[PDB]
Amino acid sequence: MELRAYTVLDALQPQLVAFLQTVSTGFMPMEQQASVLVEIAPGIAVNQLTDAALKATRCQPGLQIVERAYGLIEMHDDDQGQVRAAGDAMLAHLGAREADRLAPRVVSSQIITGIDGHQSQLINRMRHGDMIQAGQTLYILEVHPAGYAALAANEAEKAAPIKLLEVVTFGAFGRLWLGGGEAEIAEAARAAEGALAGLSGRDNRG
Amino acid sequence: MELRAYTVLDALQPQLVAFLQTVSTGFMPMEQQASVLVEIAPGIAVNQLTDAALKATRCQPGLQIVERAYGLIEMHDDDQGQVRAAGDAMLAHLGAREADRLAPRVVSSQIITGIDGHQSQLINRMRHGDMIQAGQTLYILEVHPAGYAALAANEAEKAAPIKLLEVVTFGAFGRLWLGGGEAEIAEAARAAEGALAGLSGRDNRG
Amino acid sequence: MELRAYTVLDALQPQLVAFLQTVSTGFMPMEQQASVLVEIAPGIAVNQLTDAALKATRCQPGLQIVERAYGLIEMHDDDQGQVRAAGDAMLAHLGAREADRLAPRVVSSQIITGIDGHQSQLINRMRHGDMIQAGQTLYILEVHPAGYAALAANEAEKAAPIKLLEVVTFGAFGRLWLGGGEAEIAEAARAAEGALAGLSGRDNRG
Amino acid sequence: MELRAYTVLDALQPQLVAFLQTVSTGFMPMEQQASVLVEIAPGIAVNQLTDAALKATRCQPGLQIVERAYGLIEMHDDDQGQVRAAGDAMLAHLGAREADRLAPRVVSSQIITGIDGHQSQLINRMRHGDMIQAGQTLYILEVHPAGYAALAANEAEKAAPIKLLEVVTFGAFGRLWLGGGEAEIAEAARAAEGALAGLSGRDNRG
Amino acid sequence: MELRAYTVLDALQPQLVAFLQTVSTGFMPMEQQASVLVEIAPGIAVNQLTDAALKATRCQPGLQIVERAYGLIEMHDDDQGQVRAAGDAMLAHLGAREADRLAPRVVSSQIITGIDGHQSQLINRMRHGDMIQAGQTLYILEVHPAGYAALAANEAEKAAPIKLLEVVTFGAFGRLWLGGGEAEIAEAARAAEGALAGLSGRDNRG
Amino acid sequence: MELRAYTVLDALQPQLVAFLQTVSTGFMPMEQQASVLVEIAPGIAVNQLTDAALKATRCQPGLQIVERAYGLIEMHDDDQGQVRAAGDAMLAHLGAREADRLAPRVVSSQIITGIDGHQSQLINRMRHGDMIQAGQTLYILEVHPAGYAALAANEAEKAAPIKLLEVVTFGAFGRLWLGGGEAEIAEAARAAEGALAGLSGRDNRG
Repeated sequence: MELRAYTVLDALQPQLVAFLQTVSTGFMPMEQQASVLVEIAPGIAVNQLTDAALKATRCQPGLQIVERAYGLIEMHDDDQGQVRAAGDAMLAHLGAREADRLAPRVVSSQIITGIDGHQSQLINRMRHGDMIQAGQTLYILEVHPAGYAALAANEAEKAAPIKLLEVVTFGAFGRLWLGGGEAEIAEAARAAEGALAGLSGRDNRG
Repeated sequence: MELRAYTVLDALQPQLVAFLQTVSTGFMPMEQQASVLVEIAPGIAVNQLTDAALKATRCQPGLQIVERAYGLIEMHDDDQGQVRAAGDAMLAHLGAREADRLAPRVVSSQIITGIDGHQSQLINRMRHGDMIQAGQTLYILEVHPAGYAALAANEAEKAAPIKLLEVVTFGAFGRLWLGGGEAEIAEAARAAEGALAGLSGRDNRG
Repeated sequence: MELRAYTVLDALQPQLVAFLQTVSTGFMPMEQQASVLVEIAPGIAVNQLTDAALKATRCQPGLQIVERAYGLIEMHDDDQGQVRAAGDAMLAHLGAREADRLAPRVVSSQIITGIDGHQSQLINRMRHGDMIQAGQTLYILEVHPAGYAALAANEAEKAAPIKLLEVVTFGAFGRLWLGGGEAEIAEAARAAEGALAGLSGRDNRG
Repeated sequence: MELRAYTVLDALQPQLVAFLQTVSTGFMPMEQQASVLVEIAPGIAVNQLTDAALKATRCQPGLQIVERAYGLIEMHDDDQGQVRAAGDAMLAHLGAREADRLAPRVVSSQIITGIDGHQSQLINRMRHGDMIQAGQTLYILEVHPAGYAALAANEAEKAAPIKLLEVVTFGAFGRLWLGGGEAEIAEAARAAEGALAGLSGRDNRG
Repeated sequence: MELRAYTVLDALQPQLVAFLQTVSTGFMPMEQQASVLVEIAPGIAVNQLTDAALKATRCQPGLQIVERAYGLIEMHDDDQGQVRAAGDAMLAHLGAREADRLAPRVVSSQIITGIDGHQSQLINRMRHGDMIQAGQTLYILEVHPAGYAALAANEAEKAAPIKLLEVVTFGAFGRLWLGGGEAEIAEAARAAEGALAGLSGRDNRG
Repeated sequence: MELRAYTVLDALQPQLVAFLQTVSTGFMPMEQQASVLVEIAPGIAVNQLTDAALKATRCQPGLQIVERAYGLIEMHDDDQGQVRAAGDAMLAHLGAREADRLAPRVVSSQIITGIDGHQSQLINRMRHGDMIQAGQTLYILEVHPAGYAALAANEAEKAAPIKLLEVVTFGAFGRLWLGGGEAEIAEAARAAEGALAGLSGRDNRG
């Protein structure tokens, strides 16, 4: 098993919670809960980590995804101590440490101001979070590995009042779409990429 | 055969446009366009109305729904005069005047303040518009016939800064879910209900 | 309890077979097979009919639908005699004769020539059969009860080279959409309507 | 306005829990939790009941369904007393006592032994619970109103080792499909029907 | 950003239009409009191209896809001058020229005559375009990169009267399924592969 | 064309049949039929194999999948002689022999005893076969190439009374989830991996 991504979110922000409540297949997170996300290869082996975390802690799983190649587990609890114990149990099962994850790589990042009404339509049709209106500012981010998109979303939301349009935290690449005012989006993007730049991990230049 | 609902929306507001862009099966509406919605029985006969409107005007259809019993067509254009011409062409084909529609009946209307986070989750999972967060105020409206829900949504959005969560404008009953601050929701609800109460039509008692 | 619709189709035509192969949940029909369709209330009791037919004949079920109120079973075989035997076994279990079905009621029937390209789009998005192009002729039919729509489709296809766009043979109402040239559609519509008008049954007024 | 169905399930059995975990849109139930289900008209007004229950108790909602006409809410908790308190809060908001519900009506009930492999296929394609194999015994039940189907499922599972194939507890009618051995299904069916026949309520004739 | 595919379609043919009207998520194309398709890596960055094209021209976007790795944008207009200006704006944003695209590679190509009725069933179940019947001829094509499948479909349709069954113009590989008569399919395949062979671009031998 | 996987299943076991009846897009298999599965690259070329098998034998196709990169065909018949003739026809078309397939590789394999109720929920939500309950034992297997998962499932089911929860026999990797008692799962896993270890084929160490 290879550790691809590992992140602890100290407190889930309300828009990310509402988004996860929309798309998650397990037990629903609630506002301000702590969360840990672990992405590994091979995919189906993530079930071993879920079992390790559940037998060790009272965390509940919100997301478990076995996709084309990779596997992702998200677990949450009111108490950060429980979420960190769950992460510890999963890392122990892997024989790994936190820094054995891949360092996040920003593949693509752009702020698009004054979006055309035809492009807001395309985003609205695709997204599962909030809607966007013509003339607002759009932030798009693509990251590798995918598991770091949730951290980027949560840190964006902490930093400025923006709208979470879509976050995809599994796949070959992770993706984030935000909408809002120009100044607010610039601050949110600053915070999201700053959070990713500060993480330890294996070289991942692609 | 029967005209159930007829409404002209003078200018589509941005959240209702974003919602319609998400759920519509035809040609996408844009902000501030005019729109006309016509609901009839029997369902498949709405195709006759669509043909009449398209041959007479430049309007484009956003929604055509043939559901269990009823049929709904929505047409839009930049020009209110084109939209009223489309509506008039459809009324003419049906053999009706606007006042032969059913008068809207408010089946249920309620404001729920300070929603619990578990109910926020339920709404987020169901809706196709914006998301709602714990502690916000929810407005819920059920109307008969269903085709009046869009007018209610548009007039609510004009009146106050609220979030459009979900609007269902076809079926046995039409339904509207809005979210936001308490004072804003109270104003939006007054505007929605006032719009429905001012419409002429045939007596439509439960 | 009630026999709503009963039809034996002597030979399934190729476009109707291709459509049924697209939407059916059971065992796929093939070209020129015979078929029997039975619609009853209450819905779940159609399972009793299916069991009776399967224990008595070699027929295979293509469709079994238990919808809001009603239940539909379609069975097919290379041999018309097996299919009539299956239908007879189902009628016997129900306690009925063929003529205890509801006589078909044409709710609406219309030919629309020279369809606008915007209406072609609406039909293409909705349908599960062939596509339609701008300027072609559309036939739309609504029948009650719904289970007679398949007979209408099959007889239409026998009579003229048309395109089967959509046929809905369960629900509160049955619906048929055909496309093609004007003369061809006129002949297909005559054949569909004539097939329904020739069927015995209980008076079924609106 | 109307109370249609009201049931308290003292302890959710493991197959019904696994089924609800598959289809529910809210917070997942767990084995042996208590549950209360309330079905009303009009549909959207179920949101008022959900709010009343959440503000009064610790119960969590598993299902909230606003369908064509009706609304259903299911709430659960480890403690039967919390669940009865939630039900009482909802009855109070509605203005009702438990006995103002509609008495359950068995629309259809049948055991089909030795199912044909073609019918096993049809059931497997439709269901969301366990699978059924050729030659097993099938129990089918249709009840009115729909909200009583869950009680029937839970009591069936308590009484005998059977397989829960499908339970539909909202709509115009509620439906239950069970599979297993002949003697086991006979005992489960007796328990389901006995549970429904023992409930007080308003006369509910067809 | 890497330019993978670039194609200008001078006039969209009616079956391809009907297909795109079925599957597209944006603004619907119409018969005989011009279209430009651009496929790039990384996926989410296609939003930058969409914005560039929309701010420069009056083209409307029919398809915007962000898939596992790649991104695709399609834009159309009545006037080829607008579509070519949109392509120019997108290429300018990329710092690229048309010949910086990958040359198309035919991965697999086959004509299958007299298809068996069991194989026409499989195709009918999968496809989103027209249906196929037993005994007709099938053309299957797989191309790399995927973005060239639309050009192949449009040129096929120009060349001979065939049926467009399915075209997949994004992914790791693009795919095309056509049905019809043997002579017509042979001509359509000739035209489709001839169009791909004539395009400039980077060596792409795989 | 490259032969990736080739397996003949002498007799399909009842749970695998019920699963295939749930997910298959072609002609439904029945209990104890023989089956052959062939996986190749490139994807769309699997249509050539389907045509070869159908023109040579009376087998019927249950599954035909053209996924991101690969193609899979499954064909079945009551008589193993017909299924082996179909496999022979497909291998002859490829110019291949059975041992030209990739040898199966077990990527990941684990037995998880006493599963937590939160993890049984996650499995129940994901799966298409039988349900799993809290405290049961889970077997998870990931294999490469994907086409060998069906053989593993069938051999597991022969070996011990277990529950087939999910089997994914196409993709980059094949996956199998089983549930049941600890001793039964250990025997089923033994049989599944033993079957894969005994197959000839090209070196496939990954």
